[PDB]
Amino acid sequence: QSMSVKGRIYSILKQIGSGGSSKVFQVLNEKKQIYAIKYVNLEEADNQTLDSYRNEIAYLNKLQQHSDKIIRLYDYEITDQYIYMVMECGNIDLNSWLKKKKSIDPWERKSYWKNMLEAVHTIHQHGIVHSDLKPANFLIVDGMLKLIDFGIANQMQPTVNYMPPEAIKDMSKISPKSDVWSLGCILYYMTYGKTPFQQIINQISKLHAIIDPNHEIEFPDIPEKDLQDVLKCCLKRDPKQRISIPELLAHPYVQIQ
Ligand SMILES: CCOc1cc(-c2nncn2C)ccc1Nc1ncc2cc(C)nc(NCC(C)(C)C)c2n1
Repeated sequence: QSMSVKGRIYSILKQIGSGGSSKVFQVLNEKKQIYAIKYVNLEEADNQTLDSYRNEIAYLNKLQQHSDKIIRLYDYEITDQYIYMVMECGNIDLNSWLKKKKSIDPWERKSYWKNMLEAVHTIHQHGIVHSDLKPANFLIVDGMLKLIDFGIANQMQPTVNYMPPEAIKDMSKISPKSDVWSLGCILYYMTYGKTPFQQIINQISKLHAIIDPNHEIEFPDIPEKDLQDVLKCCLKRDPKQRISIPELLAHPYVQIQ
């Protein structure tokens, strides 16, 4: 019902999600201001998993200054038993919002796409490749999309649909082009209401369809135009032929209108 971080006291209202050892809570400080606290239990954690939480917290701190499209971290407490992270509170995650919302506005979709690109470009500049991008990694904070995690530490829950073909074939990798494919799948969902390989239920057959070059991804005609070109450029199976993020930021879809 109550917890202490550094010196400040916070009162728990409700739980948002869990990730094995991790937990996210909606809190309030002494001045009745809303915040989000991530609690990580380290009692069962090993030397490899401990260093992965140490690495993601360090990058979250450094990248605060570099972009406003990355979640805000205010303070943290790290001991041998736990981790407490005082972060900003979002309205909803992108996945929970996408499932509830039927039709999406084209001006809202265009705005969200630019936000995702800005956030993923920042981590790439610092040599980070997420490699597990999905809508749940993005948070809606006052009509703006912010990136929650960097994929260094372990994931959380409140799918193989966003996996690039090169990851499956690698059984010396990978490149920032892998995140471009995953981002493309999120945009394809915001455009057609389904992921490029959602139709296949059998996971063995679905994985074969992603790597198969003869398998043609469906691109139905829509009033937009530059949007259809982005989708075809992001969803290219060859990463060397796939579009880059600096190129995407200069594309007519992102710059014109
Ligand atoms: C006050 C409203 O709070 C939320 C309600 C919903 C939600 N609405 N319907 C369903 N859900 C889950 C979703 C998100 C938030 N805000 C939030 N803020 C800050 C957050 C920080 C972190 C590190 N992880 C969150 N979330 C984890 C998840 C993606 C795994 C959920 C965070 N979540």
